[PDB]
Formats: sequence, structure tokens, C-alpha cells
Amino acid sequence: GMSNKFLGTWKLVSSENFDDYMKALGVGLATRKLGNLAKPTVIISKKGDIIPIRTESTFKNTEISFKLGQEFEETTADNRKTKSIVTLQRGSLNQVQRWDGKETTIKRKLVNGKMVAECKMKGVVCTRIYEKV
Ligand SMILES: CCCCCC/C=C\CCCCCCCCCC(=O)O
Repeated sequence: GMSNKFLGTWKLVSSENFDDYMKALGVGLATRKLGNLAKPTVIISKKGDIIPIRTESTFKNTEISFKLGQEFEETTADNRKTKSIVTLQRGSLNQVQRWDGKETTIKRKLVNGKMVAECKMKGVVCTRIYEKV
């Protein structure tokens, strides 16, 4: 299952290409400006076979909880209503969100103790790096 090394509180320390990623999602200008200024905290925990992931920022908070491989309803930070699935692939926690015939993937993996999130939407790739705190 998911490595226990994922468990904990993570703080964003770097974000590359988030603006174009948000544009690809259809996020408006004012929202993107605040999104680009946000430095969220991401909290990953485990309750039995349920995995909650909570995101906290001054602008927006989100929370999802899921079992691996089981589709669930998700409300995203930009208020998309998606059907989502999280899978585990070579130690990577891979989230796919589907809505209105579109899809985006968020892949989270551990790299030298940091958590690296890769966000992909229509060929646009955003990389966000988190430190454990
Ligand atoms: C996660 C960002 C929370 C608040 C800032 C975002 C503002 C508007 C929503 C547009 C971004 C929606 C996609 C967020 C993907 C975050 C992936 C991650 O770093 O965990």
C-alpha cells in the first residue's frame, strides 16, 4: 500500500508552471493571481484503508478521502465537481480527475524526503515541491 513516508504535514516550497496549469483547467485571472501567491499546507493521513488528504491555504481549503482504486466524488480548489481515482504505481500516488469529458492527473511521489507533485492537463505540466514540517 501507500508508504507511511507520505504521512504527515507538507508545506509548498516551490511551484513551477502553475499559472499555465490553472489556465489549462479554465481558471480565471483573479483566481490564478491568488492561486500563484498561495503556499498551501498538505496533510496526508490514514484511517484504516481510507486516505484523507487535506489542503490548507488562506485562499482555499480542500479535503478528499478515498480508498485506493475506488472512484469517488471530489470538489476541487477551483470548484470543479470531478469523479476521481487514486492509484499506486511504483510508489507514486497518482490521482486522476475526470469531468465534462476532460481529465487531469496529479502524481505525488517522494524524492529525497520531499514530496513532488506533478500536475498535467492538456500537455501542460506543473511541478510543485513540498517539504515535511
Ligand atoms: C491546491 C491549491 C489551493 C489554493 C490555490 C489554488 C487556487 C485555485 C484553484 C486552482 C488550482 C486547482 C488545482 C490545484 C492542484 C494542486 C496540486 C497540489 O499541489 O497538491
